[PDB]
Amino acid sequence: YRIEHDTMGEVRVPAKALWRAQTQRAVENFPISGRGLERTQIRALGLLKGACAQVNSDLGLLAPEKADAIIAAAAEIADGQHDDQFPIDVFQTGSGTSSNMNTNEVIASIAAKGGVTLHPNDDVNMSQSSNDTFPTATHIAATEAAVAHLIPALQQLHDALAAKALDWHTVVKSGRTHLMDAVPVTLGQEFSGYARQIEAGIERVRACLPRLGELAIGGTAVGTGLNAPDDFGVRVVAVLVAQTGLSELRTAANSFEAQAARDGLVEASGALRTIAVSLTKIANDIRWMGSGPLTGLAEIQLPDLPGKVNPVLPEAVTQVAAQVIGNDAAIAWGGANGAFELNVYIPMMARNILESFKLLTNVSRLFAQRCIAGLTANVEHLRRLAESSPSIVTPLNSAIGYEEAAAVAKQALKERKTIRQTVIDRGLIGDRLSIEDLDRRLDVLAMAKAE
Amino acid sequence: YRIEHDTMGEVRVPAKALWRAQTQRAVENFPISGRGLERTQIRALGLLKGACAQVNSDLGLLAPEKADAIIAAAAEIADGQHDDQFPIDVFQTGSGTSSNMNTNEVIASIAAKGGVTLHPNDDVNMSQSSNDTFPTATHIAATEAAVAHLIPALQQLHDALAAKALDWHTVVKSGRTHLMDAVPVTLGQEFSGYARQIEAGIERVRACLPRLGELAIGGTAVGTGLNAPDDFGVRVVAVLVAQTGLSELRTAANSFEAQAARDGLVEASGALRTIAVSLTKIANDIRWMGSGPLTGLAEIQLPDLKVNPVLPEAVTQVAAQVIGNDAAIAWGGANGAFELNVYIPMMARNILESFKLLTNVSRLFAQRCIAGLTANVEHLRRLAESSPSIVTPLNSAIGYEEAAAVAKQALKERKTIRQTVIDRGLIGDRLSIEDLDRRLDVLAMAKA
Amino acid sequence: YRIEHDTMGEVRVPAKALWRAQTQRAVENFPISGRGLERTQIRALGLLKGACAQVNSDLGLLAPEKADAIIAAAAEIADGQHDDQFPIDVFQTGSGTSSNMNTNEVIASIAAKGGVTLHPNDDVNMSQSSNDTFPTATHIAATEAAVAHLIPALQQLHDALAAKALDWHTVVKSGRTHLMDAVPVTLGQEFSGYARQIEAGIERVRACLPRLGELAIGGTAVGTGLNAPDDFGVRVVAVLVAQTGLSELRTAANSFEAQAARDGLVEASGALRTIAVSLTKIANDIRWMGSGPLTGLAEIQLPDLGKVNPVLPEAVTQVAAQVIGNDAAIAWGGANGAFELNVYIPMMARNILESFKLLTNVSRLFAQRCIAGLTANVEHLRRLAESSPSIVTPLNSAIGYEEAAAVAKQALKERKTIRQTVIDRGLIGDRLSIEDLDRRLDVLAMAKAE
Amino acid sequence: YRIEHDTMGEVRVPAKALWRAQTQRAVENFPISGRGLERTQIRALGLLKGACAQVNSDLGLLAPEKADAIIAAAAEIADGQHDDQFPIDVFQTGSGTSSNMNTNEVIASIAAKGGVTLHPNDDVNMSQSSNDTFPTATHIAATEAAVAHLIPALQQLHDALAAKALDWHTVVKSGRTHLMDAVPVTLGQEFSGYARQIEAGIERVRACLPRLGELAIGGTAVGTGLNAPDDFGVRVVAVLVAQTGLSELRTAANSFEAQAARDGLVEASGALRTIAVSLTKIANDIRWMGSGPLTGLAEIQLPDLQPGSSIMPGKVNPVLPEAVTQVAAQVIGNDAAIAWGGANGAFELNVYIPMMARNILESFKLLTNVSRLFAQRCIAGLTANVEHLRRLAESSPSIVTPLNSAIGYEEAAAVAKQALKERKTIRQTVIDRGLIGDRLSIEDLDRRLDVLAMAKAE
Ligand SMILES: COc1ccc(S(=O)(=O)N2CCCCCC2)cc1NC(=O)Cc1ccnc2ccccc12
Ligand SMILES: COc1ccc(S(=O)(=O)N2CCCCCC2)cc1NC(=O)Cc1ccnc2ccccc12
Ligand SMILES: [Mg+2]
Repeated sequence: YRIEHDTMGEVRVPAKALWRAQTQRAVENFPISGRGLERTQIRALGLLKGACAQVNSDLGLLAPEKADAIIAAAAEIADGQHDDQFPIDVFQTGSGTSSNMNTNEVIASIAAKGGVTLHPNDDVNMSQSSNDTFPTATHIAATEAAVAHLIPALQQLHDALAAKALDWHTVVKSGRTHLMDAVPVTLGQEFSGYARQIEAGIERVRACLPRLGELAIGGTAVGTGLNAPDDFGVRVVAVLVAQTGLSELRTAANSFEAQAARDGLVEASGALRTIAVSLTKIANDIRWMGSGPLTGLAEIQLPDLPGKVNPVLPEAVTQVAAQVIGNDAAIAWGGANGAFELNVYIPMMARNILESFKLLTNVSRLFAQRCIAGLTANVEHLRRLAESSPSIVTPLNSAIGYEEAAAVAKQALKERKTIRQTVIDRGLIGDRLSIEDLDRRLDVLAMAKAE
Repeated sequence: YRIEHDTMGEVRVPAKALWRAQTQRAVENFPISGRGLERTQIRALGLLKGACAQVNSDLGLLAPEKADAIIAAAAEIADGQHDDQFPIDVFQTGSGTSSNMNTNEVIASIAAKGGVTLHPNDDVNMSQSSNDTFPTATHIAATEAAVAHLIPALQQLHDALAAKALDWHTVVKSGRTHLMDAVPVTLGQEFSGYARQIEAGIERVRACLPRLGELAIGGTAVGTGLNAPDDFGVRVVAVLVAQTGLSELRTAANSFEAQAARDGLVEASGALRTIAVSLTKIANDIRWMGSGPLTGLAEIQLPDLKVNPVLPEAVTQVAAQVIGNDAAIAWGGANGAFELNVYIPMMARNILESFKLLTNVSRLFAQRCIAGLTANVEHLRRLAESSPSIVTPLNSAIGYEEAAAVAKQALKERKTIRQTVIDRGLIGDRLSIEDLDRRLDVLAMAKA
Repeated sequence: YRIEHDTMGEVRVPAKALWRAQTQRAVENFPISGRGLERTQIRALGLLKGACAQVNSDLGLLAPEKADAIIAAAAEIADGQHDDQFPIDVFQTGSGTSSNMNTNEVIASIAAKGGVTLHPNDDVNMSQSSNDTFPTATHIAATEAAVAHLIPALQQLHDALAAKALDWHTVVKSGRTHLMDAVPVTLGQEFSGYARQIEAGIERVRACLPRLGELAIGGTAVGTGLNAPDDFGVRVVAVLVAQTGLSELRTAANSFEAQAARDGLVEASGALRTIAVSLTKIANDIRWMGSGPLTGLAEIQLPDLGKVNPVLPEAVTQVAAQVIGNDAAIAWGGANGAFELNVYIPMMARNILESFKLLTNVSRLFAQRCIAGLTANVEHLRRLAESSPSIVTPLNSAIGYEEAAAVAKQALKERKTIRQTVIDRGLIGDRLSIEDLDRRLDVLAMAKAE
Repeated sequence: YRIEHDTMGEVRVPAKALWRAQTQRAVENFPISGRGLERTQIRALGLLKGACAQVNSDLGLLAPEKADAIIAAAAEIADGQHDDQFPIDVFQTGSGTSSNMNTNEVIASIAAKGGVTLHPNDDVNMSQSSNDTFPTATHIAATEAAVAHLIPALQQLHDALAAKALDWHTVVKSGRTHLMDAVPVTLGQEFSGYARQIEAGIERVRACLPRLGELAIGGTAVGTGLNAPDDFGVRVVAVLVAQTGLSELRTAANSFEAQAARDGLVEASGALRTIAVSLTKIANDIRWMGSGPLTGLAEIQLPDLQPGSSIMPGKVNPVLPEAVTQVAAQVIGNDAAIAWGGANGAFELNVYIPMMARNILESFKLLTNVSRLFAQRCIAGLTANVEHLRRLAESSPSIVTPLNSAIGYEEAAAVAKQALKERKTIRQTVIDRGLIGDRLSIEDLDRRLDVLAMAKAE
């Protein structure tokens, strides 16, 4: 160990650690979860520190030689070379002060290995506060997770569902309402519904981006911008947009709202919770369709990871959706509980919304590639059941009457025969209608209004 | 106390009741909450039945005499004349078929008084099913609630907050972070933040309208449109848009999605929940600002309705209810199966209540709390003059290094920056008292 | 349309209204939900005001003619004769002070009709504050809801599920795990599980009562009991227990915890939420078992209210969703108390009391009109169990796992029993007798029922 | 690296890995969260497999050389020696069968290093199925977390709050209702309330243990106990209780309920959620009481734990109350995910177990750790601003009521108005209006305005 210091005095730190006294106090203050910042959060903090140093350089506030050392150390952090140098718990001071200092101290220690002396606060934290930096890094990470990762994953799941919709366009089967047999549909129509739910999900994520991408940077301690250049925010956002290509990043509409609240994360979590609700419906329908092989619905076979495969990716999708619903409740609870100039639930809210992005992204790709793409339908079986259902006798009423239609339905179920065969067996052809009329009235694919 | 005849027996119905046997059976089946449809839901069922009869008449499927009687009866229901004729519990068959049949039977009874015989199913339910009607009426009610009621109420609250942000632009006070003393802000700056939260709320509601306004009508039992005209949904939506003025109403993008799921209600509830989160922070700050007046912050005075912050308490209680209703909505939303989501009556109750509560409490908060707030300007300035100061605004006068030495000694000796500058003998040609006092001015430090 | 004069001007009160000026101001201040107190709330406020007057009379603080007039008026409220005289929104001042004043005013007006002048504050609110009354009434209502109504309704459901468990003791059927076919169970064993879930639900409600029944009465404004007799709480609780028979009512263990927090409501909501979770699983299994009549599981038929929609499982799952939502609202109000008072009580009271009511009513309906009348497709269930690949494992020791796999594949392809498939493949002989085959494929023995 | 062979082909496994082909397939199948089982779950799986080997050896079903090798390997897992050998995602097959197989394979690999050959399924999984094991380990872990860790951590916080209640027995201050000035209380009475909340929290956790401690072991695939000895569950429970001292572990009341549902976890999460609600109120009151030091309430001072800002150098923040309120928010989220999974079981099996286990065990860990830190690093070192608190109580309009019987309610209200206008004590305002006369001596005023007596401290 080695001795390091802060406005509170002297602290023993691991001899080899790149962090300093404030990070070490945080390590001892918050042994709560045993988990620290994720890769995406560290990347975002590195991106922001490099952008701040660039702007401080461009305004002549920071010596070119200091700004270059910060930019080089922050690039190393952003690329993942120092992840083991971020040991602070998620459950830390609610501004994320502790992780901001962690980034500053690590950058100063990297710079010192290259013979440049940087102060963690005076130079690395120049024109910045914890109050504006940790929420900015959080919104960068969330905007990147939405745009670069979740929307493409959802687009892959949409396309896999839409491909099934087309492949199964004529795969007629009984409709089910209240779990009870109903008039015919096609598997393709049901898959077109699932596809729409995922396309609407993408629309919900895109709708939240104008507020999710709002950055607090430039507001400093309380939103007033004191101790920062009047244009710090716009210059830093411009640098981040050029480095990331995330045109969704923008300066906050109101600098006070951007620090006093995290309502953009709450809004975005609502979109993710809606996607979780959609995925639960899609996954539950698929596992029920694949149920059996004898005593279940036996409509489709899921690919193995026969018709005896356990629906393991529907189970992973429904467990992920439950987690997103829980995370969403935690996010809203933190979002509501800000006071005055600062919401002090940022580390917990960041943990939850970034996890929800990650789980939905990863499970959506797995579901698309390793379940949806490989589903096979019991086509002839589905059609036979549709042709054997009491639900399709209604179009006979005007020819044979209500009472005889009911007797046809009862006999078809009892003898396990089609409606067409039961109408013929009861001797109804000729007096009431012809074979041509029967085949028109009982065409289950036409009843599904597909071609 | 009349008697009616039904397939499994005789049904006893109150005499002034316009509902018939199916509704009476549902009354006996579901004695669960003792609460039925709200006025907004009844209105939407009447609007939908009038529009369907208008379209069936236009397509020549329904005789003009019968269509005119349904249209006139449906206009009375939509105008709130029959809010006592819908006795069925909210906790009913999950398609809302019971309430659909309730509407059909009340229209048939109204028409019989004007001397026309309508069959509840074959005439009033023509081209409709037991499954595309109640979700359509729900989305009509929810879209009307959002566009005609909630957004204007939020705009009233935004405008009241923004008016305070301007009045109090220069009312300097201490900033608080972590509940601890921080650098100065103005009361107007804080109110500008509240106003932005409500403006963003209006943006959040507007963003959900493309999906909230999707109607299932025309998809019939399973979404295929079997037993409806091919253009039923588009024609009914046009009639509803023309009669309501709600341009946000639209046909569903996908008729299967629109019946298998109620994702548009889950999305909209998310927007309402975000507004509840915003309102909680605004209401909590206002009650804390009004706290005391000896033991608290005593920053503002709330209008009296020692004043208890009763409208902040109503707002925070409403926000808790919207958070709970939002969890019920999502639970129902997730649990659809195959062609139909059977949680619609419960989802409808919860989202329509969340819209009503937010609309009503926002207008009350705006008119009876925000508009009448008074700032304790002298107290607030005394708090600003007790905030921490910084040395930066002295840099040009004493240089980076003396400033850093003022900062160090102020921290070590627990002194203000001002007193530390004086005690270090720095008042001279480089820095007068005037220049010290102008550089450290608390309203200047707030950067208004 | 009669007129009344307040401390702040003129107020019009409906003519047949028994409330007075302070209630009418609250009607004007809080037009939010359009829903006021439920009947259980109103009853409890009446019970509490009767007991307080009884105690104030016993201690010589209140003239007996006034106490008798309050006691008779509060009894009419407790009996549900004045449920239309409580017009204040649920979304009111968060102590419930407005509904407290509503009760005081209605009692004074009832007494006035009998010739007795009561001051709503000085007489009807004597020894009480604006902060210990409404939460006491809420805990009286919730405790009565739990003991008198929800536990008996859950016991009815338990007894119905248990009756079916016994009736279906030998009704063998395929088991399902992950929705896939598994080794045999009986419908009776599955119903015994549902019954246990409801019996555990009753245990959960019973376990919260020590804290649900704690009353704040006697704590006054901040919990110190200032301006009330030192023994007011134990006296009033004793009167409530003697009059109602609700032995679970008790004074609070800590008078400050009893007003600063509503943690007993949050605790009880958690028990109701667990019951909602259990009922969701029971109702979802029952509607799936009744799915069909052709393309579904077709294990059982639900009674009409093979083609009946499962309307009472839909009512039960909708109620469960409501109870989940209500539970989130309760916890949110619970967490947000400050210092000496939690000011979310009206909202918490609405949610907890609704959850009790919905679970009570739907549990009795589900027991009587769904569970009691279920019918099993007994021979169909046994045939499927006897035709499942899941039951070939007991053949392995006689014919080998490779030939057992061949039997399973052919039985499924030809829609035949495993037994018929073994005979059709000519496996009966010295390696396996017909009696040995019947013993190995005894699906009811595989279910291991009592 | 080192290759292996599965029923579906050839699997590459890391060289130092003790897991085998099935675990490697599960690693490839579920790259979802990148987080696997926690040490408490790994320990419970080890405890369970050792107990099962003990019982199978006792019934004569498993050869003693094989049982001893399983017991020795299972004790290494339960002792935390192999926490890097469980790489499968939380978000796996919903029975937890993948993690069950992980345990079997790791035990077989540990046994191989000692020259004993164990079949992961036929030996390490003997009398067990893919469905009664993981929920049993979950309930063992949750019961151990409740009894051995959470209840003691909550007792430490209770004792710290109760010690402050005693120290501040006479520290009078104004009460606050609706955030407005109220009649007097003592800081000790308020802390007595906080202590009761935590004591009630312990009562809520004990009240769930009769059902949290119920184990599914013995029920096999569907709860019937097919392919297990009839008394397997009681035998394994007897061994676990004897070895761990966890008296709360029991065989399920109904073997179907214990596999079809995870209602015991939903119940337990409700207790943890109630504790989170109580902790939120306590932590929020404490940070408000410590607010300022010049623009807030300044009722107490919290011990300084780290620099709070560089822009405002001496500013120190209520970081432990913030950690507590963030933990509480996490527990309320976790609680909603647990109830969602609990509700969604079907027929003989609830297939949300790995997700419910992650959430319930994290809630226990966060509450345990943050309770201890809050007791030791915040509550124990609080100091009260006694003279500030008393000054405000003695200046409160709320204390004029006891003057009514001497000078009348109208004159008392006049004293209140003047005192609040002129920033004086009530006592001084009474003197400054010349009311000391025939119905009120100076000692009689001091008796009526005794603010500590008005608080009515026991
Ligand atoms: C809901 O599942 C069902 C519903 C009804 C009926 S029925 O009796 O009314 N009937 C109609 C179909 C024609 C043959 C005679 C049986 C059967 C079934 N299931 C099956 O056939 C199960 C099944 C067994 C074997 N191979 C299969 C291959 C693919 C799919 C399912 C398979
Ligand atoms: C999951 O539902 C199934 C699963 C498998 C099979 S099977 O093809 O493998 N099969 C085995 C049963 C023996 C004759 C038919 C062949 C059928 C079925 N459903 C049915 O029989 C549907 C059915 C039709 C008519 N009457 C019924 C009366 C009660 C219940 C269900 C009925
Ligand atoms: Mg003060």
